[PDB]
Amino acid sequence: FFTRNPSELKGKFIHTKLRKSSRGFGFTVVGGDEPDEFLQIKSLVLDGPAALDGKMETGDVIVSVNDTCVLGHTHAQVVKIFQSIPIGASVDLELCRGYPLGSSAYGSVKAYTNFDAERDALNIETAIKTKGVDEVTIVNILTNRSNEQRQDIAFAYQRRTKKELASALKSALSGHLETVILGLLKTPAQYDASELKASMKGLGTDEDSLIEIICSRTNQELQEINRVYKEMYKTDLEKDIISDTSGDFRKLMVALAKGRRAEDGSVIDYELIDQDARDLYDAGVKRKGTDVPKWISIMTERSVPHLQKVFDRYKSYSPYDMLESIRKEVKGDLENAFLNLVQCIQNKPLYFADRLYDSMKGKGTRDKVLIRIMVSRSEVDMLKIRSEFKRKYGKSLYYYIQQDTKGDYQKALLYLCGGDD
Ligand SMILES: [Ca+2]
Ligand SMILES: [Ca+2]
Ligand SMILES: [Ca+2]
Ligand SMILES: [Ca+2]
Ligand SMILES: [Ca+2]
Repeated sequence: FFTRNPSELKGKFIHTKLRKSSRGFGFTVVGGDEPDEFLQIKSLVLDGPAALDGKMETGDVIVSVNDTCVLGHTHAQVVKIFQSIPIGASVDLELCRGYPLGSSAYGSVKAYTNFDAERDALNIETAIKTKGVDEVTIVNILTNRSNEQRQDIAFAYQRRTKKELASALKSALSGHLETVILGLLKTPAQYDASELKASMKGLGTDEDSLIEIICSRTNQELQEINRVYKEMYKTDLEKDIISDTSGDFRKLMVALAKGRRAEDGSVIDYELIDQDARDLYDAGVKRKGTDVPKWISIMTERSVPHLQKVFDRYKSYSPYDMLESIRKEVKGDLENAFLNLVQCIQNKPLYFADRLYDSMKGKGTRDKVLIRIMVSRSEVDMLKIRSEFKRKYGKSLYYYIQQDTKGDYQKALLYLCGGDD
């Protein structure tokens, strides 16, 4: 939720007067790198003038600066205002509290307010070394902390025990719960890199997990994954993909994995929307055979909002929509990859909602899929996933998880889910 009107903000307003000392006002701001996005306080230097006042907290939307509304201004416009203020002069800030964090706006797992990594690390150490292992405690803590907070916890645990938290939980847990907790302990890029590597272990590759991750991750996420993957495994992700795929499926996975998709522009390119749509039709349903490189080129290179509009314009040219045309034109891992891809383009939360439903709908559970989605999307779009799940399937994601999993494993997944619908 965003609004550049002070008359449409619902939270409480806070007026504050700050004098810029030698180390700045003493706070970090986040947001504003988008068209419509707020500007919220990230951290406060506990020895700076911002924390001295004590009336500014993390998550406060900056409504105005020096009698000028900064709601809707970019990140560089309001940073230049505070930096132009010399040392010793005053600034006036009207803030707004009641909004989350912008980044984790649609996640189910939020940063824990009264966070204390040392107290958490001790409590996890005490749970581990309790006779029979206190898994409930380990679960209650790690699933109600942000990934950032789980990194501080593992650092404090390592400082206290001289042992790695991940090693200790490995030896204390087992089964699906172990998979969940260890997954949560990795950073988003670390987790995705290790899931990618596992999908390519052995001679046979897990094309479903490879497709799910490569097709759903953004440019920014794929950039970091490529970086951390070479760090962890001493090889480029691209090479491992080249080694474990072939044909047009390899072409599509390599192109997507680069994370070089064009960024969403400011202008809608209507001529290109129509031309791209025409090109997708001519390359497939219109003709005998398929020009797959043309599909690959358009679907990996255009920005997502652009491709959403070409898929709608594509319906003007083809009697089948993009998904139907994929099933008609192409088969195998290539068909699966294209289907996963344009689902992620069209409605990514619905894509994950359907993947979750498929993992539980029948006999047993595809736990690797369920666990990976619950872990990797809990701080991204889990609230949207739950809204699409409930709308389409008529019962909550929570309800399905509860039916399909049991034990502390279930409790961990339910916490990552964040509640019923
Ligand atoms: Ca136990
Ligand atoms: Ca074990
Ligand atoms: Ca393999
Ligand atoms: Ca055909
Ligand atoms: Ca089931």
